[PDB]
Parts: sequence; structure tokens; C-alpha cells
Amino acid sequence: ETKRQRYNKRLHALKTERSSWEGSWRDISDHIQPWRSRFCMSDSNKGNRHNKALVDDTPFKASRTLASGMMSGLTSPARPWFKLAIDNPELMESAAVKQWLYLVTQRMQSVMSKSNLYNQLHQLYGELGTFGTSCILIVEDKEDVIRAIPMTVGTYYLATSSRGMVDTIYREMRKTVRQLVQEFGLKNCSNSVQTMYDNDNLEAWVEVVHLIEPNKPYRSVYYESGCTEDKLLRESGFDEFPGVAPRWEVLGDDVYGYGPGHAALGPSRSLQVMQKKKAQAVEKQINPPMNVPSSSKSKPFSLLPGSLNYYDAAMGGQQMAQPSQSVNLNLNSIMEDIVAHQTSIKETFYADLVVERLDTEALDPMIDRVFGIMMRGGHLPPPPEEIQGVDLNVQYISVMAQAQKLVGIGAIERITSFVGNLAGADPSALDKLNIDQAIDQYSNSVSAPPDIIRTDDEVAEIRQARAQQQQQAQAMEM
Repeated sequence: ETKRQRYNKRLHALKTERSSWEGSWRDISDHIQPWRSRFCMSDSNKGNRHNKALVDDTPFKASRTLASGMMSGLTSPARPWFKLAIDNPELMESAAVKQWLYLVTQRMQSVMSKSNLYNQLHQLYGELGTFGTSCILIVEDKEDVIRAIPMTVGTYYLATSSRGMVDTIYREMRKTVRQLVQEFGLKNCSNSVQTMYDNDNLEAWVEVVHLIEPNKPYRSVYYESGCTEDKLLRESGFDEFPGVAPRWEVLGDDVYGYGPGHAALGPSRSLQVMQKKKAQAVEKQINPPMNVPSSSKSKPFSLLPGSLNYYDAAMGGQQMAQPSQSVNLNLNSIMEDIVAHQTSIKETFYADLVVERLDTEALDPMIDRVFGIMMRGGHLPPPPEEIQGVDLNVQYISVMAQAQKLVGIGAIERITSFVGNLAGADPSALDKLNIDQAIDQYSNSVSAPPDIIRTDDEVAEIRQARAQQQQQAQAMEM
């Protein structure tokens, strides 16, 4: 058996496993976000996607608001959203290590700034809030160090490792011949793609399956499903898992997780039906059917505004048109339930205002993936020899491992005030200050550049010079 047969078998297994979620995903797309999921393959780039079941788009606005709020809260494009750490404090106490950490912080942040990673973080958050499971890929690039590969729900398949993390990724992408020759090279393509290229059929589509699995620890494989030739497209290897696969909530030992879209699917459908019914009722109200009586001699253009009709006064019948049906409807009752359902849908998506979960799967391997790439491209200056290839740890200033730094400041401020307050009653109270050390504690907390804080040698030298400067003149005064 060749590798291609193994890949196809695993793809089929993943497909028959994922078959059970597609109905719910399609319902979510139809009734919450009908521009996201694209299970249909040939639909690629066929832009019709008419709003099919969403008369009232309140769930759509709610999901979008949730995505924007999560972006702003956690990884807002206002620059600071993370700080980098290493798992030994004594090395951190060295000025060189601190300066290198700040340098790698600046380089990381600038590089991710130049990249389009924030766009795909936006898309990831939106689709994760909507469908409950989303993923993006990060790969090296020339015009930019880190590039972000986006995929929408339905076009990719997932599997989880024994650790519970997502480790296997399959996806189907439709690419044109020109893209194939651009990214793989002509000589790696099959006979069909080659002969289409020589015929200058650049824009013709072709199915290609892209797959990431653990073994480099992770191997990448591309191949053309349509061209049954056993030759591969491209195989490579990854050191850290490139996939960013956050799941709102997982029941357990599952590969996809239900999200707020699942909870709001039902109420969305109920609200759509209620809106349709109310619209029908109002149409009945404002354009009722007309029962024009006989003996009115009503020519077709007799009910036109401004027209004057002349009727016999002898016939005492009701010479005046009347509505066809008696409707004494009240909109207050139905509108109450409509507003209640709207509010429930908004509160389902936190529109009035798991979040920490994105730290460990939506940010932890994203930073780890971008970590080695820039290092592979030497985008970071070499680290001090106190550390050797250490897989560095991340602190998320937005919400993670951040408050105690501020809390430590509060403890320091009260302690410094304590020594400060009795400084006005006893100078000897300042003896217990450890000033030379008090700067280090506050520094590590406020997240300031380490070049602000002078090293131990620098302080000693100036103090040594100061004492020598004072002693020399005082000795002559002696």
C-alpha cells in the first residue's frame, strides 16, 4: 500500500465521522451566518449565497458583535496583548535575558503586525462563536514571515490526539492552475494540470486535498484528489503544530464542540417564524381585501384616489366598499414575544457585554508556531547562552498572569508608603528598604524595557565612585 491510499482512507474515515455534524452546521449557517459555511465544493467562488431563511438578522448582528468584542478584549490590534516569559526566574534577573525578551517581544509584535494574522484571528473568532469550532494555519512566507491560511467550517476535518488537543487536520481547497504552478511548481503537477498549463487554461479549477498530521513532529502533504496518479504534490515537515483549533465547549473525547450558535439555533428559527407571521398580519391590516358592492357601477378605475363616482340614490343598499375580513388584531402581544426572543438571542451571544480557553489553544500554539518560524528565518537576534533553544512561555497581558503584577505594585506601594510614612518620624526606618532590589520587583511587574534599570555592576561603580569622590575632599578637609 502506498501513502496516497493511506491518506485517502483516513480522509474517508474522517468524512464518515464528521457526517453527523453537517446538518446542525448547515442549520446554523442558514439561520445565523449564511455567508460562512460552504460544505458544497463546486460552490467555491460561485457568489450567490442569497439570504435564504433570515428575515430578521438579529442573530447575525449578535454573532458579529461577539466576534468584535472578543477581538477587542483579548487580541485587540492595539499593540500590547501578550508578554513573553522563560521558566527560570534567576535567568530573567539577568539584564541580558530581560533585554532579549523585550527584543523578541518587539520583533514578534512587529512581524505579526506586518502579517495578515489579525484578519484570520477575526475570522476564527467569528466562526468559533457561530459554529463552535474553527481553525487557521500559519506557514512561512517570503513577502512576510508568518502567513495565515484561512478555512471555513465544512471545508476541513479534524481529529484529536490522546492529549485532547487537535492534532490532525484535513481540508479540501479548490485552486486554479496558475496558483498550482505558483506555489508548487509545474514539474510537480500531474499530467492533467501540466497539459492544462501548456494550453494556457490558467483559471481552470482543480480539487487538491491538504492534510496535516503528526509524524519533524508533523508532516504536511498535498495531493490532487481528481488526478488519481500516485505522485504526490508536496511533502514537508513541521516542528510545531501549525493549526490553531479553538473549540467553544467540548463534551469530552470529541473533536468538535457546541457553541452559542447551537444554543441560539432554535430561538432564531422561532423568531424568524414569528417575524413572518407578524409581517403577514400587518400586510392584512394595511392592504385589506376590498368588497366592492354591486349596484355601485364600479368601473375598474373607480377606487383610484380623487375619483368621483355617481350612484343612484333610489337603491338603498350599502353603496360603499368594505373590508373583506374583520381583523381586530393587536400587535402588542406578538411584539412582546418578538422582543423577548431578540433579547434572549442577544444574551446568548453576550451582546449585552471559554474566553480563557483561547489562551491555551487559540493563542498558545499560535505563538508557539510563530515562535520557531521567525527563529527559523533568524528574525530574532541569538539568545544569551544562559538559555539554549528553550521553548519560551507566554504571559497574556489581556487576561492572564497579569493582575498580580498590578497587585504586586499595590503591595509594593503600600510597603513603600509604609517605609515612606515613618520616614517622617524616623530616618532609621528607611534602613529596611532594599531599594536596589525594590526596583527589580516593580520592574518585572510594570512590563517596562529592561534598559531602564541599571545592572548591579553599574550601581556599585557609581556608588564606589561617589564615595571616593566624597572621601578625597573630606580627607583634605581633615
